[PDB]
Amino acid sequence: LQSLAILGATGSIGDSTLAIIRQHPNRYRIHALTGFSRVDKLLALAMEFHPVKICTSPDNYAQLSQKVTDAGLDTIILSGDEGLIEIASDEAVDTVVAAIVGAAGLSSTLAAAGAGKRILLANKESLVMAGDLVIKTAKKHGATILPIDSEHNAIYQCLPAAIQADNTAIHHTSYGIKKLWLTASGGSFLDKSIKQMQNASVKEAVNHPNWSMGQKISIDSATMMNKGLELIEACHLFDLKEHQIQVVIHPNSVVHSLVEYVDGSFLAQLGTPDMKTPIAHALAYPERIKSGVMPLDLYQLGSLKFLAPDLDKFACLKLARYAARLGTGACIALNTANEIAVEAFLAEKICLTDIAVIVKACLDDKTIAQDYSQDFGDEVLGLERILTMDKKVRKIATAKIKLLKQGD
Amino acid sequence: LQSLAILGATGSIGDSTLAIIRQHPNRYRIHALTGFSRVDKLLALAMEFHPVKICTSPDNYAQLSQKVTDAGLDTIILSGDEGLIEIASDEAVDTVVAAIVGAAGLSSTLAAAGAGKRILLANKESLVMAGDLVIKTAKKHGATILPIDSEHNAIYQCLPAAIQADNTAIHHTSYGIKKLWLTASGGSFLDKSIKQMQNASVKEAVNHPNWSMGQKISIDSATMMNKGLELIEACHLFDLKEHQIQVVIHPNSVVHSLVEYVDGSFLAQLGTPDMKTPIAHALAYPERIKSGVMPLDLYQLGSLKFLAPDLDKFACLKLARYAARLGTGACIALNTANEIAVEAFLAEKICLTDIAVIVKACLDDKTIAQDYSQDFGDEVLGLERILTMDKKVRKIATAKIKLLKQGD
Ligand SMILES: NC(=O)C1=CN([C@@H]2O[C@H](COP(=O)(O)OP(=O)(O)OC[C@H]3O[C@@H](n4cnc5c(N)ncnc54)[C@H](OP(=O)(O)O)[C@@H]3O)[C@@H](O)[C@H]2O)C=CC1
Ligand SMILES: NC(=O)C1=CN([C@@H]2O[C@H](COP(=O)(O)OP(=O)(O)OC[C@H]3O[C@@H](n4cnc5c(N)ncnc54)[C@H](OP(=O)(O)O)[C@@H]3O)[C@@H](O)[C@H]2O)C=CC1
Ligand SMILES: O=CN(O)CCCP(=O)(O)O
Ligand SMILES: O=CN(O)CCCP(=O)(O)O
Ligand SMILES: [Mg+2]
Ligand SMILES: [Mg+2]
Repeated sequence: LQSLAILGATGSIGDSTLAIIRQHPNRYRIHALTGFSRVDKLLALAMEFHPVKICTSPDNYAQLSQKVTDAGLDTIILSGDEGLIEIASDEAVDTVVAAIVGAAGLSSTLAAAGAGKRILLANKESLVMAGDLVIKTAKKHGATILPIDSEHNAIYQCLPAAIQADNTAIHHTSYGIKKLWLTASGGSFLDKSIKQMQNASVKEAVNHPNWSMGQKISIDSATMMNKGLELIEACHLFDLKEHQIQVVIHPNSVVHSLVEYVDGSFLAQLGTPDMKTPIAHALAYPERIKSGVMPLDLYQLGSLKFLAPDLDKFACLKLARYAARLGTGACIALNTANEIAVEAFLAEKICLTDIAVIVKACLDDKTIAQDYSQDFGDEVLGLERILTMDKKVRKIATAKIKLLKQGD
Repeated sequence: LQSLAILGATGSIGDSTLAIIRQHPNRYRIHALTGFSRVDKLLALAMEFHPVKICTSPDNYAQLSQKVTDAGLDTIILSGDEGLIEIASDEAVDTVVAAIVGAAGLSSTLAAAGAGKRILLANKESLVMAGDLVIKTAKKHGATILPIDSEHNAIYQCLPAAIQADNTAIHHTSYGIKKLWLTASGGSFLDKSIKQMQNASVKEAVNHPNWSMGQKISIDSATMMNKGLELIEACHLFDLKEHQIQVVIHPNSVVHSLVEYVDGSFLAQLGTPDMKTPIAHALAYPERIKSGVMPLDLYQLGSLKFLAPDLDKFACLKLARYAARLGTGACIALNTANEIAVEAFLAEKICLTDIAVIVKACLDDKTIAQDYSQDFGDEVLGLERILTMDKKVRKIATAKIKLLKQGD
């Protein structure tokens, strides 16, 4: 039985993954499950699946160990990055589902790559932060990356077999891949003024017309930073530069992305917007399996809309492409500044529209710019340099926010 | 150089094929080209490409041989089925593009199958008439069939590698194919009353909003018999029964068909409606090549509409599925009665809406029904039995038309 370790098991992507597993018992073994703050949920999950290991936050280590023994479970409890890395590199784990949010997922994804694991990547921030190093390390050590991100899974499904195996084949012109097309819902402020976007409450920003997701990706969807990060993710996943990857607004969230070929064929994946489809595809690959989604009814669709991105209004997407052109240092600055600004938005400290301001200022910061030319792709010193650069951006983005609330 | 024989070179599909060839001269050799009534066009094509053989109609044999020698060309002239069969089975021919319209294309397609050729099938009537025999014969003799028909080429592009090679693999549930979805423009009378459909002139029926095609497929598009024939073609091509193949109206002619998988993924081919895309894909397979189409601009699409087929209004599609369920005898009756009724419509003898009447009456005819149980799939006597049954249907459909213009 394919052995599974699920990182970020307590969150949104955690839920859909687990929902597939419950439809397919005796196909997968659950070896490990991780959470951070939701101890009780993690416990509940441990009692249900009886995993060999689980990992929680350092502040919940003791408490969770006590509850686990009180429940009479044989399960090992771990904590912090330490435990994630152990689980990600664990010898008895066949497949790792990387669904931790944000930079926090970086070390363990990198560890699964280092251990030659089959990796199901939801955690898009870890490739924005360290794409060169992640991919290099995977190839070096024989790890496989299947994308879980909906768009990237669509693109992956719509690419030839040879290129799924080896992303570099995309540059052989026989295959005739011309460009990739990323679809974006345009989030909940697509048909709203800039005025209403400033005034947005958190409830308005966090809720999405078509998708039910984690908090952060919800805010990113509203600002369109999500597509920005997806732009960089696609770059590393399919070994392209930003010029080969374009973006179309599509509010229905039915078409999930396209690959354009030289003969004029656009191969696309369509589906009801539900992460169980991409997750199910990646779990069973090369096979397929029922996912438990309510399949798309083509008779009841109506009009699928398409539209050019309004880049004044969704400057995050502008900035993301700008950063993609500058390389990894600027992609770290993009991502981390974004994490800090989103935290500030959710904490009712800035306006939704200030997220773009903060992120520009950090991209255009001289102190940050100085780091834009290091070897973040170095297999021995690269990690240390990404984590250091991350700390610096957190410091400056925070300062930037303080400054903005008065004047610069 | 891949050697090419083009059957139906003077027609619509002929034009697009040839237009690709002119963009790729150092890639294919033109070995043979065929036409029927357009002698001068065929001659013009012979002077341009200098083919080894050409074939025309029996009544133009002499005339065309005279003009060919007067032009100083070394090209052999052939005529009738005789010549088509010679060309289709010619030892120096690598690939055959079957783009003759109607049952007329049957013997030569069957001959290319019998000779183990790579075959690019536009000619959908020959598989409606003799699908069992064609496919059996191809597999027996090692012929390859790539679909040129737009919908089938879309479906083919959206299917896994293993199944492209071997259509039978589709029944292995690992691949998780659930059903196929055929898109239909709904022709030029989609948003018009039944009254206006009766009164339709030939000019109204023959012209199509999105496609420029031969006369017959144009009338079939207007009545939706085209999708009916496409339904049966898909059945034999991808080895399914009609229940696994469904139909959606899509007036924009951008999405050209879909394959639905068990996880909820719909893989689809999108493109501007232009047969150079499917033709180019089939010619270069497994590679790809520029086709000379103006590629789809996603920014300028607007609304892609989808809708259930109105089956009272497009009874041909009802009748086609009915025939598909009854098997080959009834598919011959469907197709041939359709040929005869379309000729009658174009000759200003029946109303557009009478095409469905005629075709039902022939499907429900006792004299025809008696033949619905023969072995039209027999490798030694099957052909004779299809051609005989064809002659009978032509006779009865004609009578049916005479009767209808007075009363039954
Ligand atoms: N539909 C979706 O939700 C989609 C999500 N993604 C991506 O998948 C990833 C997960 O997103 P999503 O599930 O929405 O987010 P959630 O906020 O719902 O889930 C986050 C998960 O990671 C854990 N986590 C949070 N902070 C830390 C930390 N500092 N250290 C270790 N673990 C932590 C959480 O634990 P706890 O909650 O127990 O504190 C939870 O298990 C993201 O990278 C997102 O961009 C991609 C496409 C679609
Ligand atoms: N876009 C399109 O046009 C599409 C076409 N198809 C299919 O492709 C095939 C060709 O259609 P299309 O190109 O539109 O039709 P056309 O009417 O343009 O062309 C028909 C071709 O076959 C020849 N032909 C006609 N009658 C006979 C006969 N009795 N014996 C031998 N040859 C004959 C014609 O020669 P001549 O003209 O010199 O008489 C011509 O070369 C059809 O099977 C159609 O269903 C499928 C999808 C799209
Ligand atoms: O993979 C799924 N998502 O990233 C959710 C997409 C929301 P968006 O279209 O507004 O980026
Ligand atoms: O392959 C191309 N065609 O069959 C032309 C399609 C016209 P329709 O959608 O009305 O059948
Ligand atoms: Mg996504
Ligand atoms: Mg067609």
